[PDB]
Amino acid sequence: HLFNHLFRYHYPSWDQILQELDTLSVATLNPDCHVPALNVEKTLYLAKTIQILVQHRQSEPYLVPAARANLAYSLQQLYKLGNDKIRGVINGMLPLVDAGCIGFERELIKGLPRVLTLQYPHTAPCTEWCLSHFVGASGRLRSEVRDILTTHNGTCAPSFEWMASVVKKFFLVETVIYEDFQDTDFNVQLNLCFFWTAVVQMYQRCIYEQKLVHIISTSLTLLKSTARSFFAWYDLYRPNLGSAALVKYTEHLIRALTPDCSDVELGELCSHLHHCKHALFS
Repeated sequence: HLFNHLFRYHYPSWDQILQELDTLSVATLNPDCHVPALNVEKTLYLAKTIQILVQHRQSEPYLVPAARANLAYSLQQLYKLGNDKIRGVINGMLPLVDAGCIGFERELIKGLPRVLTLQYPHTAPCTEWCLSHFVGASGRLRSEVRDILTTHNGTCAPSFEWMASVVKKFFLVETVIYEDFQDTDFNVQLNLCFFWTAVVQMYQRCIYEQKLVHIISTSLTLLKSTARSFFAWYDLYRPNLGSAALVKYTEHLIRALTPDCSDVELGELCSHLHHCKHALFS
């Protein structure tokens, strides 16, 4: 479905945007306005898309803190259910995760496997790093976790509402016991710790790589090129769309768009583009 890719992925696929863009269709009275109306339809689609992406970038500084809060919670639950050598390792991780200190993600990398070994000393032996440390996880849970964390090699990254759908699968398992890892409530919290540790790494790179900034730029570049084709047609044929000043005003709004644009700007633009579309329908 349209725009559903944006709700599922905080960082969406540029190719997916291009593919949805080419599914758009318009139904005009006079077929000489079919292509101009399609360019408006595509400009409107990109305007609403960028509007969502800008809101994702507003929410981006809150992704890692939300992941840290969940990991801190599961660490506190493991602390309740733990001997003092497990509590000792947790005591070295929980303060860093809580405050977000610079080296917290690496202390999780080293500390969580040690907690796993101390709990199951006899049966204990990145996406694959996280999954290979899961204990007491069903085949369906492991497969869902992998598909969430697979970035398609930089191309995307899942939204936080999309993670919660998988988070609840960690809990709703209170029906069977693993002979090698019998402490079910320990397994749930430790698996969540490995899961959220991989989440943090995935988001931290998307932030460092400026994934959202780049896709907003390429979207804006295509928006202006698509919109220019419409105003080129308008200036050439001068049709009666209700007001020449409104068209020139709408063109000014697009020209004023910058990569640092606000969602207020784009929502305003969508409303005016919607009028040009209705006027092209006559």
